[PDB]
Amino acid sequence: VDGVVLNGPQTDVKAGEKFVEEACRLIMEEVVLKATDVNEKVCEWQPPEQLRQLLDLEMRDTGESQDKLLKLCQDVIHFSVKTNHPRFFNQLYAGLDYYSLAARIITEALNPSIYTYEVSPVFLLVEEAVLKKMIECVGWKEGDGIFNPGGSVSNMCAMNLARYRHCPDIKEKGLSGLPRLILFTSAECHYSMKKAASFLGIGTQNVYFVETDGRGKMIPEDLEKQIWQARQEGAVPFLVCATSGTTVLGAFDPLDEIAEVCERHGLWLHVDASWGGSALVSRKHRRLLHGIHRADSVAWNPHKMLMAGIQCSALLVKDKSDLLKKCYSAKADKFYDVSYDTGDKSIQCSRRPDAFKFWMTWKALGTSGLEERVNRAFALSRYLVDEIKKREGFKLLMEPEYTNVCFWYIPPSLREMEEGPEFWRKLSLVAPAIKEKMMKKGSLMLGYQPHRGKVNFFRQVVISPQVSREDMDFLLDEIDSLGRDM
Amino acid sequence: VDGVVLNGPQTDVKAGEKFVEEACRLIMEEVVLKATDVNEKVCEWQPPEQLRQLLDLEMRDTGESQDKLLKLCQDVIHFSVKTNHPRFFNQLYAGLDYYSLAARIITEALNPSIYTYEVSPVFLLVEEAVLKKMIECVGWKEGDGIFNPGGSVSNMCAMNLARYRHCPDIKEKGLSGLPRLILFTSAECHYSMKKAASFLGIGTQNVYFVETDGRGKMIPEDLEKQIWQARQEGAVPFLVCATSGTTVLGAFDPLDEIAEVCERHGLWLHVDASWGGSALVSRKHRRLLHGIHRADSVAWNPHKMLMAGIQCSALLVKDKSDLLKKCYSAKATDKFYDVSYDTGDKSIQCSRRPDAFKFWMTWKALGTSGLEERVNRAFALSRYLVDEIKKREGFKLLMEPEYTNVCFWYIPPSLREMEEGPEFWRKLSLVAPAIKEKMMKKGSLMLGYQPHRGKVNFFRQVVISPQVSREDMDFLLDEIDSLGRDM
Ligand SMILES: *Cc1c(COP(=O)(O)O)cnc(C)c1O
Ligand SMILES: *Cc1c(COP(=O)(O)O)cnc(C)c1O
Repeated sequence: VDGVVLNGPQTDVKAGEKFVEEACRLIMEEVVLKATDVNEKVCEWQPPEQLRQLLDLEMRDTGESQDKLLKLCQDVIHFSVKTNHPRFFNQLYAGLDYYSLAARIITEALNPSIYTYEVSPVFLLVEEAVLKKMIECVGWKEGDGIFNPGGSVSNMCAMNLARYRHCPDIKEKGLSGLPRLILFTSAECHYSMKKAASFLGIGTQNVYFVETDGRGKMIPEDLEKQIWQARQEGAVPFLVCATSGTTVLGAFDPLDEIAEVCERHGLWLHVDASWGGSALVSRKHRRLLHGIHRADSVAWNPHKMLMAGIQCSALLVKDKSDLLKKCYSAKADKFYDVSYDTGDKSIQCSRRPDAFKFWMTWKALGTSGLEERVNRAFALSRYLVDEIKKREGFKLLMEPEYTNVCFWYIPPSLREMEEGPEFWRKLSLVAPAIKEKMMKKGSLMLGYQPHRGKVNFFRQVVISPQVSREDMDFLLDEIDSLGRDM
Repeated sequence: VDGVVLNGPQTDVKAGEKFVEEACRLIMEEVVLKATDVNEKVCEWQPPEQLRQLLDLEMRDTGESQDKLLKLCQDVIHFSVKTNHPRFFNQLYAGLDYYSLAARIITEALNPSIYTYEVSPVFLLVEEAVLKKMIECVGWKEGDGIFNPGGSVSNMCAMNLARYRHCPDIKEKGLSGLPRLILFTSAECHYSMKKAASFLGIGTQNVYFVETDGRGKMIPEDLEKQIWQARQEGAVPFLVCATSGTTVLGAFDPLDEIAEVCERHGLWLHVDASWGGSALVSRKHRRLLHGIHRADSVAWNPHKMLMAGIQCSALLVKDKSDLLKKCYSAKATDKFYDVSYDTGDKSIQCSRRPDAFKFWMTWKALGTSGLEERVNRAFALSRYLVDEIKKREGFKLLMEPEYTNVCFWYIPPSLREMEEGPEFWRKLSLVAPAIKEKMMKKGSLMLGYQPHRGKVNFFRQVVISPQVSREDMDFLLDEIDSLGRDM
């Protein structure tokens, strides 16, 4: 010693290291080992103003003792939704993949960023591997891609690419003097298509929506109409965005008949497979994405159907001439193959190795194990279907094309009624009220939402391979019980 | 009963439960407990084609037994860079905060998304807490914000906000019929300002750069000049982006004199404090961002100076009328709780992680006082290395640092008796890349070297981790000197 302004190490490491070991056990005791126990509440509901009185969130000038901090962690787990609980069907993700989680913890400790090979050599070789594999599942011989934070941004990137490819001078000039650029998507499209059009300075008014048929599928005959009208307005079409697996219904646009339309006019074709993309793993169901190999770009989120954990979404491009680079290049030599850097393919600088956790799963299960996981979801989906039809008071909107089982629950008081406006206006308030109860019970969680002209209906999503047939029987047994007297 | 179309389960949990327990212990033994040990290699260098031949990355139809898988994890750590090693100064982050890691692991197991209160009640109350606290450090009375994946997106989001405020019809009509929108930033700005300008359909040609003085600081007299020229071209200025802590030099634009220029013309003022933002925690050094409370929006990444872990970047807005919402809304789908506590329509993202929770865990564990002291020690260690660099010969300092960005050349002995002419620089250029090549093969150090705005290859040092000691600074210069003495 010493110096100014006072030097040493000043740290209480060996204690702070225990807090990490103690947190690890909380994960094991209170999450990992209780992950498959159906006998636990999916959520400990407490309104906002009551949960504030339970957590002590104020960050004061002084710290808190290790006991008080371990209490917070004890509570943070107790009061949060259990996304791993087998009875969690509230989102397009659920369950706990043990192998992806172990990889997830690793990434957290190393705390790597994927600027370049010199900081993340392993994880950059893994992203190369995963992207190459995914590109095979699509059917391309070569390609290119990056991992974005959420398939929402993946679509944004693909929209920005289709604009750069159409007129790469937009990167420098901007859109001031350019005519109206127009993209075409289905009205069943994710809403990130809307945020994107605005964000990229294209405007939501320039997102032409193509009519869908009775199954939620885009109609390629109409698309030709919308592309000629756009031109005849003086506007410049440049992109078509189909969806292979919508969020609500799980529909699958016909990519082979859309590709034939995009190729007649030379328009980028982007397929939003954030949800249905994982079906490409199954030889049995990968036909849902027939013709995807004719698109120019594909979005795919493994954190959904394959339980990679949040976040994990990839954008794949059919190019190999560094178009990704040519589009996202900016400022910044020796001494290694600089090709293995990717800092200038993305809009972000820092980035986490989202693709590594998936790699850990694919190694642990192989394509064969992932194939079975996707296929089983379809079985459990179609099982719930067969059981829903047996019951009265459960109306199915349609046979699902994916694992999105959309149905109403009609209480007995509303049966023998007539299919008129007055009937719907009352059926509307059923799902939201059945959701209020199952959230206070902590025994179930399903999504309710309107769609198109349809009023509040349920959407069920089978993903986790811990779900059992008995978890589907309980779904209908539970909803029935909570809405029997409504 | 058992029946069609193939039912069970048949998952073999108890194995998957070991792999998690075994990985947890692997983390403890080989990372957490070895975090501060300086005598270990900062990195196990192996080129791609040799590291590819060592990891076996191929994803086959079949899986691999847990023993090979536990080997994989063992190798991934052995060959990866140790960002927690105290002698890691290669980027604007480093070190291991044990408390943020515990929070990182917690978030990791729950695997939550922050759509709404019904999915992430806790983490939404935590994000409200952090945002409110941060907004005080800025000096605002009230505000609004969200956590983005990386300060790059924070700048992108703030730039899109200023455009919505300037003409909110751009959200629907777009930019087709509108005149040229122009923003003004410093040439010392992060490059996400260029990526953003392109991405948002504004165009890089419309990013006017204001000249910098000898300290790297924007010159408010020029800023006024560029706004009159821009307008006199028929173009429409709408945003000014100052930087409170540049990446290379660590400069701090003068926010009070820039704000006065933005207020005379009614232009959004955005401060890129992704790096220097953490200085607001220090009463001594928070003067570097004097006048930030006059800006309309602030970006601030705790995953850097405060060691929150990646990723963690916040966008703060001076509004309270749900401008963030009004701008990033797509009301795509009501009782029975206060929907105000949802944030799904404030972001450009749909799904989102609780980046702010790990920081909250640190602030709780250390208090504002602990965060203040950690920031100050970095400043001291910076000024120590500075004073030590001047004592040594062969080390030329580009300038006195305003932050913890210590930029210096290393002049091998062969070039110390030369003259300060062109040929001198041209040879000095290849010094840093070759001194970096060795320390990466030695595995004993990692700091960044880069050219800059006409300066030739020089080193950049970033003091962050409070595990760094004077002995880690003396070794920095002793090591660089040793590796380049024979050049
Ligand atoms: C889930 C989804 C997205 C994007 O989801 P993120 O979690 O934001 O990545 C986009 N489109 C569809 C059809 C989706 O299901
Ligand atoms: C570190 C830094 C950033 C970081 O952006 P990321 O996308 O989070 O990596 C942006 N701007 C400046 C000035 C920075 O120092």
